Amino acid sequence: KNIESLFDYSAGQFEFIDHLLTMGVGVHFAALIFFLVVSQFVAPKYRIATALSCIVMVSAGLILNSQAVMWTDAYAYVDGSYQLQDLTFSNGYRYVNWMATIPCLLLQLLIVLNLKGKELFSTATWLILAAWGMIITGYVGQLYEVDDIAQLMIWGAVSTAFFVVMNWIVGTKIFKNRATMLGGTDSTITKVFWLMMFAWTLYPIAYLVPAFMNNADGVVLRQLLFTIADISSKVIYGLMITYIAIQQSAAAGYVPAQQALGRI
Ligand SMILES: *C\C=C(C)/C=C/C=C(C)/C=C/C1=C(C)CCCC1(C)C
Ligand SMILES: CCCCCCCC/C=C\CCCCCCCC(=O)O
Ligand SMILES: CCCCCCCC/C=C\CCCCCCCC(=O)O
Ligand SMILES: [Cl-]
Ligand SMILES: [Cl-]
Repeated sequence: KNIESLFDYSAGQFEFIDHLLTMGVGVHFAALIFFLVVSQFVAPKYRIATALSCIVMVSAGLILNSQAVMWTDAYAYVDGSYQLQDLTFSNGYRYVNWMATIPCLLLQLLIVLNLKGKELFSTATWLILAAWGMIITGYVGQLYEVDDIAQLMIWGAVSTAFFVVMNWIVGTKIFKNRATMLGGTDSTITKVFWLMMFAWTLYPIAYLVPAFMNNADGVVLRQLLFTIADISSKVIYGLMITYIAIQQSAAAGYVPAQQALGRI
């Protein structure tokens, strides 16, 4: 039901997707190690944000490594190409974790914005349903990525609508709460928001890849877009949310944050 299943692969195409995914694993688990070690410099009121990037990290990676292994399971080298065998490879599983990981990353953004209590809980609920809305219509969407390109695109459209709207909540909260942020980070947070615009927009582009390059090289460009967008949405975004928590913690008098910064 997916375009991955339609083609045999050259050894070059096949090895590259394997390395892409394996390199993702590497990055997401090496990153996991970092937020873990620097969590001790983050003040108690921001420490969940870093914590939540650990979880993002172990969620991508788990999925990624599983995709890696389903890739070599599904295909074998037959008559000079890599050909599909008894098992299948799908990206089905990548949408499912975005059900899981997006809240996390929206939540860690909200936490560094200094949202508290009912505005935290309420913002958090709308966004989580908003992004849930986006993922699930696109998830259904890609189900017809071979059979019925009409649905992918209408399902796409329904899902972008969800994207636009979630994007709007987010940025309202970012520029609404900009002034609350300590230690320079009101400038930083606006770079965060644009980074999100960039990375998030790469996934729907992977989404459309079938309608505009339905062939084995589009399969490869899809996984390329995913790695870029995952690295950008998950890890680097993580990196940047952490910088913001450390700096606010030290601006707010958390001495191990003042010592970690001053130590560099
Ligand atoms: C790992 C983190 C993130 C933020 C993944 C985000 C995924 C999207 C922004 C996907 C958006 C899509 C849309 C808008 C339309 C077609 C189907 C998608 C869900 C891929
Ligand atoms: C900021 C995100 C960076 C993500 C790193 C991704 C690594 C990709 C780097 C170089 C791509 C060029 C490699 C050539 C593709 C070979 C094509 C083929 O085998 O058919
Ligand atoms: C194992 C798969 C192939 C990759 C090999 C792993 C080599 C790791 C290279 C960097 C991974 C990205 C994590 C970036 C470091 C975070 C610490 C920091 O700079 O703040
Ligand atoms: Cl605190
Ligand atoms: Cl994820």
